[PDB]
Amino acid sequence: HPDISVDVLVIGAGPTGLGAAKRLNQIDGPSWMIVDSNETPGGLASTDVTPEGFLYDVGGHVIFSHYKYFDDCLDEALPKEDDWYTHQRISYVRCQGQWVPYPFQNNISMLPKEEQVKCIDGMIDAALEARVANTKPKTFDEWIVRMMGTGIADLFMRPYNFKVWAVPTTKMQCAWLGERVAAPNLKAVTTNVILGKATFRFPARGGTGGIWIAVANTLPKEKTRFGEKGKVTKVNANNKTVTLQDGTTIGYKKLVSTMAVDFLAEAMNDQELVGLTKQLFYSSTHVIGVGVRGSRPERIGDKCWLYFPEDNCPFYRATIFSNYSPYNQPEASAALPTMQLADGSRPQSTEAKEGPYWSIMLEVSESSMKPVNQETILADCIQGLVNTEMLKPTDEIVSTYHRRFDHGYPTPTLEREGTLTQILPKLQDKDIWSRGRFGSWRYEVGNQDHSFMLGVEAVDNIVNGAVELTLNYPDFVNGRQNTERRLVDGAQVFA
Amino acid sequence: HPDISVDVLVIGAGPTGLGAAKRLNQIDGPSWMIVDSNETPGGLASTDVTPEGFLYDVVIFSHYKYFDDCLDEALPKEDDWYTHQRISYVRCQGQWVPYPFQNNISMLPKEEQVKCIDGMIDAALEARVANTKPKTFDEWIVRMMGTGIADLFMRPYNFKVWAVPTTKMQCAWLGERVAAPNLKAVTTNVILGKTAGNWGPNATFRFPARGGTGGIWIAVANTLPKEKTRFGEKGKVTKVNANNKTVTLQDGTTIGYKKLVSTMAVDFLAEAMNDQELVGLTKQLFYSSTHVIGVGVRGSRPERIGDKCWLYFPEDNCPFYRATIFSNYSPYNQPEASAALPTMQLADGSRPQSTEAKEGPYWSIMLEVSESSMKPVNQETILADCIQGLVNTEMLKPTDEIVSTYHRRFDHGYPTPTLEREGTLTQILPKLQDKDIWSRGRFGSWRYEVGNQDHSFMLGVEAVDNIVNGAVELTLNYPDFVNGRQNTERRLVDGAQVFAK
Amino acid sequence: HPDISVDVLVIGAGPTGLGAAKRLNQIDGPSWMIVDSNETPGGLASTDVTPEGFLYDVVIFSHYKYFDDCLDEALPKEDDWYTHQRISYVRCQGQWVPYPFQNNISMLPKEEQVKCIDGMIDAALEARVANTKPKTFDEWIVRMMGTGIADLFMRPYNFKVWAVPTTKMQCAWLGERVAAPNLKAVTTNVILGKTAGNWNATFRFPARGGTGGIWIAVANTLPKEKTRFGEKGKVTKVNANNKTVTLQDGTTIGYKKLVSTMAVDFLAEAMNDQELVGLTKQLFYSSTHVIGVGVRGSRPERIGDKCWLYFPEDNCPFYRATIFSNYSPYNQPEASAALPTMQLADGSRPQSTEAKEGPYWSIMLEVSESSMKPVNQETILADCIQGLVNTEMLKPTDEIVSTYHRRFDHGYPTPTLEREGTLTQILPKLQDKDIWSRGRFGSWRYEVGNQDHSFMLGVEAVDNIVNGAVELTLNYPDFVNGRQNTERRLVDGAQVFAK
Amino acid sequence: HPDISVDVLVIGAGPTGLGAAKRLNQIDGPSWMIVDSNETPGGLASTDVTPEGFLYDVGGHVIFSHYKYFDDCLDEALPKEDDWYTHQRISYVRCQGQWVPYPFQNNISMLPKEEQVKCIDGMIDAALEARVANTKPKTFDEWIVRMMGTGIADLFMRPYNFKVWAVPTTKMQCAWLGERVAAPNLKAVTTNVILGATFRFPARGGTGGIWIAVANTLPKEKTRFGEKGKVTKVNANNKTVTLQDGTTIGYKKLVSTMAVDFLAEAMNDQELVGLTKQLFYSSTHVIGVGVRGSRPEGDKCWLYFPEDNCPFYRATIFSNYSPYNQPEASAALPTMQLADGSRPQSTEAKEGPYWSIMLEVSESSMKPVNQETILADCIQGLVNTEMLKPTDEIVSTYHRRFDHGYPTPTLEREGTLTQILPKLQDKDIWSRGRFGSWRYEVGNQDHSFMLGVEAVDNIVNGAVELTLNYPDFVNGRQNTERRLVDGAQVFA
Ligand SMILES: Cc1cc2nc3c(=O)[nH]c(=O)nc-3n(C[C@H](O)[C@H](O)[C@H](O)COP(=O)(O)OP(=O)(O)OC[C@H]3O[C@@H](n4cnc5c(N)ncnc54)[C@H](O)[C@@H]3O)c2cc1C
Repeated sequence: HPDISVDVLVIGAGPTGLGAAKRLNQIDGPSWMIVDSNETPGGLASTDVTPEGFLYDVGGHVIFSHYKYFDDCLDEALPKEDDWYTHQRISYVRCQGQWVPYPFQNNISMLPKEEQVKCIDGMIDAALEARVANTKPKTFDEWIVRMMGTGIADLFMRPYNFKVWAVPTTKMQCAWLGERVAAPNLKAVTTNVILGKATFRFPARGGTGGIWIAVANTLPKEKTRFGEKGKVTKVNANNKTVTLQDGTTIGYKKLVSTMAVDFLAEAMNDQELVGLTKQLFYSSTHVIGVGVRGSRPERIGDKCWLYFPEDNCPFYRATIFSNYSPYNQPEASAALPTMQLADGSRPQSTEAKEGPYWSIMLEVSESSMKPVNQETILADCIQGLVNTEMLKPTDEIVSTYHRRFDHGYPTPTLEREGTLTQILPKLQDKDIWSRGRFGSWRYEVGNQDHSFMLGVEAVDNIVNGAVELTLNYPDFVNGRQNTERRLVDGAQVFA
Repeated sequence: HPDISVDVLVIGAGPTGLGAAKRLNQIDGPSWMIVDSNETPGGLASTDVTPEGFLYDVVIFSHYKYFDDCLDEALPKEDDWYTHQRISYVRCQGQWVPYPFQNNISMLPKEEQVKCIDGMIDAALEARVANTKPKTFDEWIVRMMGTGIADLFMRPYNFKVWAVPTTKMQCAWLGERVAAPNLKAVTTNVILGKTAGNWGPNATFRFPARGGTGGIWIAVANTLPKEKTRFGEKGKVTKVNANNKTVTLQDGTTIGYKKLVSTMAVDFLAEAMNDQELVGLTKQLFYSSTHVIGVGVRGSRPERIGDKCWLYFPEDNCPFYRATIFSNYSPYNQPEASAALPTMQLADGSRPQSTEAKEGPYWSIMLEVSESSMKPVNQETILADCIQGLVNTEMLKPTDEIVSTYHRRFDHGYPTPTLEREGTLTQILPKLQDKDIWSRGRFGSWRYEVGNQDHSFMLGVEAVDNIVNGAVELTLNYPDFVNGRQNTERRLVDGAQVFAK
Repeated sequence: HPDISVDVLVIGAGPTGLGAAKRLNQIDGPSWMIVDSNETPGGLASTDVTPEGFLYDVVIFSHYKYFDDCLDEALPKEDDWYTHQRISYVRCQGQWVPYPFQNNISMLPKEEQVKCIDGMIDAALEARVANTKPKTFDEWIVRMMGTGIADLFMRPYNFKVWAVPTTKMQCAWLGERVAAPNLKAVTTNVILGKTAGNWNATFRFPARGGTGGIWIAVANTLPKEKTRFGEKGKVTKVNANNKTVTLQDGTTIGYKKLVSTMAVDFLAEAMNDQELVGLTKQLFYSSTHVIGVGVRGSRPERIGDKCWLYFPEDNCPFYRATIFSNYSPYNQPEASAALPTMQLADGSRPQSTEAKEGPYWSIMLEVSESSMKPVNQETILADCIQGLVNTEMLKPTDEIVSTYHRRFDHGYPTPTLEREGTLTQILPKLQDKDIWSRGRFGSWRYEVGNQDHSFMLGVEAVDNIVNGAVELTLNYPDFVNGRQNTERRLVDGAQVFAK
Repeated sequence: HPDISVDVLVIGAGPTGLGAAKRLNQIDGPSWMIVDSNETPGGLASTDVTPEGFLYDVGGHVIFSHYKYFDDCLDEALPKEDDWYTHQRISYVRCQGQWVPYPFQNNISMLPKEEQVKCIDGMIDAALEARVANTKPKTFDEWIVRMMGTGIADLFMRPYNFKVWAVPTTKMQCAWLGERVAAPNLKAVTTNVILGATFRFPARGGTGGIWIAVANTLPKEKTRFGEKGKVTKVNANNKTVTLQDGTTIGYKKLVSTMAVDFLAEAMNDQELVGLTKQLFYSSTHVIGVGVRGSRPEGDKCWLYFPEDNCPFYRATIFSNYSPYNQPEASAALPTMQLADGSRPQSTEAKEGPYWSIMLEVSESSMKPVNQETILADCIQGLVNTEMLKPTDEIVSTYHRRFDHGYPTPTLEREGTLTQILPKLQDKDIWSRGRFGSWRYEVGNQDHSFMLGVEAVDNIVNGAVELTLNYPDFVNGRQNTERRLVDGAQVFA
C-alpha cells in the first residue's frame, strides 16, 4: 500500500486545478488532494513583483465571465467591495499613429481616406463571395479574409496573429474562433466610414494572482500540498500511483492532471504518448514589465490591452497595467533611483527621487519558426515603446521585469485536433482527466474562466456524470449564460 | 404542518416522472415521493389489452446510455426483448413505398417521377443561393423535397397527423440540418429503378417480449422503494398551492415540498394551481387528441404485410395517419394459435358464417387517428371507418375475419409545434420556475420533439439533476444538441455511488 | 394613271425622311420625291425664334459615320459649329449634383448617403445571384441603383418625363447591359468625398440657326425639283391598295414603295383602315410643352458652363432645363440689342418699360402632359418661371425679356409594357402593303427616336428597299449603339466605280 | 498599264469566291473578274469520283441554310424539283455499341443505367455551379464541362473534339460556339432519362454539282479557271496580281479567297508571313469505301466516333443521300478486298447493288497520320464499329489528303487574326473564307458563300460584314433582306 491514498488526485493549482479542488470540496464526497510544485497557487495566472515594488501579471486578466459558478468562487474569495475595481471593457489597435478602438473594422474611419478605400473594396469582394459561399473555411487565414477582406486582413489581423502565434495564419485551424459564419458586416463598416464615427473587475490588491491565492485559501489546508514537497516526478498510470520529489507515493482512483500534457507523458515514461505530444505545437512567451516615473500619458488612459500589428515593436500586446489598480505599483512617496531613460541613455542623477509611478506590461512570443534574441529583447521592447509613442525618449524607467515562459500559448494549428483526439482518449482509458490550458491544449478555452471550469466539469464528470461542456463544446458554453451550476447547489442545501 | 413532507415531489409516474424517480433514488440524497392518480405506472406509455387478449400500446430509439442502463436493469434477460429492423413504408397510390419516400419514388408512374425530380431540381438550385432559414414547417418541407414530393407525402400526411396546416407550424423542432435536397440520391434511385429503405442489420430497435411497451415502465417502477410511491386513487392530485409549496390529494392527504417536478399536463397544472394568469396562458397552447384503434385478425400474417412495422398514410382513403403490424413486434401481443375466438365481423362489415369459436393463429393491427377543433372525429363511427380504410389500403381483404376490436380516445395526444408555441411557452416555464416548479414532460413541458419515451424519461432525470447537482437541462432547452451526440456520461452508476463503500 | 409617279415616295421631311432622301439621292437609281406639309424642312427638329430674337429648339451624339458625312457636308467650315463638353446635373436637395447621380451622392447629407449605399449593397448582393432579366423599367432601376438612389432620382424623374409610373414601362429599350451596380465606384467617391461628371467627351452644336439649321442645310443638298414642301405637299389620303397618295391641292402621287415618316396613328387615319386605327389607338404617347425664357444679364456663375439639367423633385413642373445660351452666341441677341423687361422672375412688374441693352442668356424647359398627368395650358408658363426661382436658376430679381411656349401634341412615344405587342401587329401589316413606316412616331420606338437614329432609320429603310440591307437600327438598337458604324458612307464604292 | 484591269478581282472559286461573284454579277456595277487555279469550280466543296463510279464529297454538305440569298442562288442553279432529294436532318454518336441520337446528352437513356448515373451526377454539379457563375467560359473545355458536366464531357465531346481538331480542348477558345450561356438543361436531360426538319441534297453531281451549276450562271469571259488562272504573285502596293503564265491583273479592290498564309507568301510580305504562321490548322484525309450489297438495317446522316477503336471522327453512309452517288446495280465490278483485309477468291466482276461510306481523319503537327496505312486502319475501324461485316466486299476505295482542312479555333487565333485582316484591309484586300479569314464557325458553305456576298456588298454598297464579324447575330435570325432580285434590279 502507498504513502497516501485518495479517490481523486488533482495535480496543479492553477485555475484548472483549483476548479477541480473547489468542486471536490463543495461536493464533499470522495476523498481528494491537490498538489503543486509551487509554494504559491495560481500557475501562470500568478503575479510577480520586481525588487522595486511593481506588480506584473503573468497571464492576463478576465474581462468577461461565462459562468455563474466562476463568479461565485471569486465572490467567496474576495467578498468586499473594496477588493475589486471596475473598468470598462475596451481595447485599441495601434495602426499608423492612431489608436483605433476595438473592433478594428468598425473604426477604419481613422485611417487615411485612400486606405479606407482599399479596405472597403476588399470587404465588398468578401461580401459578394460570402453571398454564394457553401463551404466552411479551412484555415485561420481563410477565415480572416472571408470575414474582413484582403485590405483589412493585411492591416491588422494577418500581421497581428503572426506576432501572437509565431506561426503563419495559413498553418492554423479556425474552428476555435466559433461557429459565427465567416462573412463581413459590410453595412456596419461602411456606415461608420460614411458617418465618421460593459465592464470587468480587477483585484484591488495582489494583481490577478491574488484571486487564486484567495480562492486557494478556501480549501482545507490539510488537503493541499504546495511547493517542493508536492512536485510530481513519476506517474505510474498502471498502478494508479504518483511519486513526488521527496519520494512520497500517492495512490489514486481517478486523476485530474493540470500539468502540460507533454510533461505528463514524460512523467509516465510512456513513449507512445511522448511521441504524440511532441506533435503538438506551442509558443513561448516573454513577459516584460516597465515601471516609469511620472503620471501616465494623456492619450492612453483607460484600462485595456493594446494590440500592435506593426513592425516597429517586438510585442503583440501591451497594457498600461498601472491603470488597473493603484496597488500595482509604489506610492508616490516611495523613492527609487532612475535606472535608465527610455531612449537607452544613463540618467543625470543616480539619486533616489519620489514618484508618482506608472507601469507598462508587454508580451513577446517566441517559437521555432520565430526565434527571439534573449539578450536584447528587453531593450528592443523599450525601444518599441518609444516607437509607438507610449514612452517619451526622456521618460525615466525605475524598474524592469522580464520572465520567459516556455509553455506560453497552445497553438491551434491545423494538426492539433488530429493529435489531440489520439491523446485525450488514451489518457481517459487510463482514468486520467488531462485538462487545462496545456492539460488539454485548447487555447479557445484556455483563459481563466474556461480553465477554472474545465476542472470543475472534470470533477462533475467523475462524481455526478455531467457532460464536459467546456472541454468539448466551447461555442455552446460561450454562447449562453451558464447559471445552473452554483457554489451552493441543491445537494448541499438538502443536508 | 402538512401530512407528508419531502424535499422533491414528483407528480406523475409516466416516463418523465420515473426518470425523476430513478435519479432521485440513485443519488439517494434528498427525500422524495412520487404520486400518480393511476394505479398502473407508465402514463400514456402504458399498454391495454382487449377482453380477447390483444395488446395495444398508445417504438424506441435511445439517445442516452442512461436510458439504456435503466431498461437493461428493468428487463435484464435476453429473452425479455425482441430485436427488429426499422422497417417503415408510405402508402401512396397503391404502393408500399419504403421510407424515406424521396429515395423510392421509382415506384410511382414515370410521368409523376418527372414532376417530382423537376420539383427537387428547383429546390436544389434555390438551396444553392439560400441565405435565410426556413420560418414555417411548410417552408422546410418544400426546401427539402420540392413541390412535387412535398405534395405527395409530407404536406398531406402532417395535416392528418397534426390537424393543422403545415403553414401554421414552426420548424426549429426538426433540427438545424439545412433544408436542402440530396438531388443525386433521389435522382440516382430513379435512374436505377432501385428501392432501398432506411433500415438494415444495425438499424434496429428492441421491443418488450411481454407486456408491450407499458411492461418496460412496470419493470422500471418496480426497482423503486414501494413506500416512496403512492399510486392510484390514493395518489390523485387536486390542488397545488405554489405559494405555500404544498399539494393536496384526492383523499385529502397534503404533501409539502421544497421543489416540485410536475409531469401532468401544464394546462391541468395551471387549473390545479387556481392561477388565472397561468391558466390564461396555457389555454393559448394548441393540441390534438388521439384515437387509438386496434384490430385483431384471424390467420397467419399476410405476405403483403410482411415484416413491416409502421406505415404512413398521406392519402384520403382512410382516416388514420399511421398503422402498425403490432403482431410482428412480439408473439405475446396476441393470443396463442390454440386460443379459440369467434369472428366478430368481416373487414367489409358483413357477419361471419358461424358465431362458433375457431382457433387462430392471429395477427394484429393498431391505428392512430387524430382529432382537433379544425379536424373533428365522429366517436360513433371511427372504428368502422378505420376498418373500411384497412380494406381501401389493401391491408385487409374484404374476407378477413376480425376477432377483436379496440378503441380508446386520449384527450391530450400531441402537443402541437405551432408558430405561437415558443412565444407562449417562454412565458409559462419562467413563471413556474420562479415558484420552484419544474414542469417537464410531453405535456409537462409541451415540446413534441423531446416528447417520445427516452427524451421524456431524461427530462425528468435532468430536472432532478438540475435540482440537486446544478446540471444543465440539456434535453429540455437544446434538443438538437442532445440528439446529435451520444450521451454516455450520465450512467445508472456514477462515481458518486461508487465512492460510497 | 395618276398625276405624279415615282419609285420610292418619302412622306415627311424630318430627319427620318431626310435620311431616306439623302440616301435615295446618293444611290441615284430609282426615281423619288419627298413631301412635307411644312414649308420648312426639319420637322420636330426645327428651331423657333421669339419676336425678341431668342432661338429655341424642341443635343446630338452620332453612332454612324454616315450621319457625320451628311452633317459635315451640310456645314463644312469649322466656324459653322461649336464644341462643348457633355455637362449635365441633377437638381437634388438644394445641390447641383454632377451626372451620373450615384457617383456624386457625396453632396447629400451623411444620413442620406447611408441609406443610398445600404440600398446599393442590397442591390449588389441580389445581382450576385440574379438569374432573371428585369421585366419592368422600375425593376431595372432598382437593380441598378438600389432603393435609396432610385427614389431620389431615376424613379421620380422618369415619372415627370413619361407621365406614366416606371412600373408600367418596359426596359428592353435601355439595352442589354446587365442591371447591376458598380458599388465600388459609388462607395469610393463617398469615402473620398469626390464629385466628378462624365465629361474630352464633347458634342457639337450649330453656330447659327439652332438645331433646325442643320436640317435646313442638309435639305439644301437635295435636288430642288424632287421636293414639294408646304401647303402644296400636305398629304391627306394614302390609298394603300392602289399605291397612291393624294395631297391637299388634290395632286395624286403614285409610288412603287412608300417610306412614311409621319406619326403612324395619323398614317392609319389617312389610309382609312379601321383595323389599323384600332391598333394604333392602343399605343400610348405623351405631349410636350417647350418653354423658353430670355433673361437679361451676363450669365450667372451659379449656372456656369452647364448644359442640360434634370429635375426629379416636386418644386417645379419641368423635368429638364437647358442653358440654351451656352450652346451658341447666336441663339439670342447681341448685348447691343435693346429690349424692355417684360416681368421679373418673382412675377412683379419691372421698374421701367424702357428698353435697355443686354447681354442676354436663355433657358429652355420641357414639361410633359398625358391623361395620367394633365397640364394647365393657361398657367404652365408662370408655373415654370416660379420653378426657375424655386430651383435657384433665377433670382426673384432677374429681368425676363422674352417668353416662349409651344405645345407639341406628339412628344414622346412611350415605351410601355404593351408597346411591342401592339407594334408587332402594326408594322408587319403596313409592311405587307409596301409601306416602310419609320421614325420617332412612324415606328414609335423611342430608343431609336433621336436625330442620329431617326436619320438612319430613313437611310436603312431605303437601303432595304434598293440594296436588301438589314434594317439594323429599327430592329436591333443595342447592336448599332454598341459598335462604331463606319461601313456606310456618303460616298460608297458604287459611286466611285462610276466616275 | 497591265494585261487586264478591273475594279474588283476575286481570287478563288470555292463557295466564298462564287458568293463574291454572284453578288458582283447581280449588282452589275463595277467591272470584275474571278480566277481559280482549278479548272473545276467549287473548291473544297467539290465532288470526286473513283475510277469505279463512286462519288465522294470533299467537303461535306449543308444541313441548314441561314440566308434566303444562299437559297435563291441554289434555286437558280438547280431549279427543277427532281434536281434535289429531301432528307431528315439528324446525326448519331457511336458510344459503347450504341448509335446515340443527337443531341448526345438528351439521349443517354440508351447507355447502361450505371453510366447514366455518372452522367446525371456530373450534370447536377454543372447545374449548381452555373447557378452562381458570374464569368463566361474561357476555354472550349470550360464550355464543355459547364454545359454537359464531367461524365458527359468524357464520353463524347472531349474525346471527339481531340479526334477532330488534334489539339486538347483546353487550348481552344469557345466564342465560336455562340452566345448561348454555358449552363445545362438538367430538367430536359433528366426527363428523357426517366421516360426513356429536313435538308436538301443534290440528286446528281454530289455537293460539288451545286457549285458547278452556280458558276454556270456567271458570264464565261469574266472567269479564268485552271492553270491559266493560278495566282503566283500579289503586289499589294501596285494593286496588281501576277498569274502562272505571267499575265498581270490589276485591281482597285481585291477579294482573296485563298488561304491567308498562302496569300502572305504571294505578297512576299514577311510581316504577314510571320503572322500567318502563328495560325494553327489541321489536314484532312477523306476516305471513301464502295461496298457491294444493300445498306445495313440506316438514314441519311453524319456519324460521330469519339472512341479509340477507329481513326476517323465522322463517317457518313454517302449512298443514302442519292442513288446517283454510286453505280447502278447492273454495273459489274470485281471485289477488291474484304473488310477483314483479305483478298477475294475470284477476279470475277459481279453485279451490285452498291453502297458507299465516307470517312474523315484529321492530321496535325500534334497528330501525325501514317499515309501508307490510314486507309487500311479506317477499313478496320469500320469493322470495329460494326458498319462493315468482316466479309463485306469492297469494290472501290478513295483516299485524298487535304493540307488545309480545318482552321483551328485556338485560344491564340483571334489575337493573331486581328493583326492580319486589318493590315490586309488597309491594303484594300478582303481576305475572306474558310481559310481566307480562318474562322471555322463561318466556314461551312452557306456562311462562306455569304462571306463573299457581304464582302462585295461592303465594297460597293457600304454594307456591314455581318457574317464575318457577328456569326451569332446572323445565326440567331432569319436573313431574308438580301435577295438575288433586289429593288435595285427591279428599278432598272
Ligand atoms: C501569456 C499568457 C496570457 C494569458 N492571458 C490571459 C488573458 O488575457 N485573459 C485570461 O482570462 N487568461 C489569460 N491567461 C490564462 C491563464 O494564465 C491560464 O489559464 C492559467 O495558467 C490556467 O491554466 P491551467 O491551470 O490549466 O495551467 P497552469 O496554471 O499553467 O498550470 C497549473 C499548475 O500546474 C503546476 N505543475 C506543473 N507541473 C507540475 C508537476 N510536475 N508537479 C506539480 N505541479 C506541477 C504548475 O506549476 C502550475 O502551478 C493567459 C495565460 C498566459 C500564459
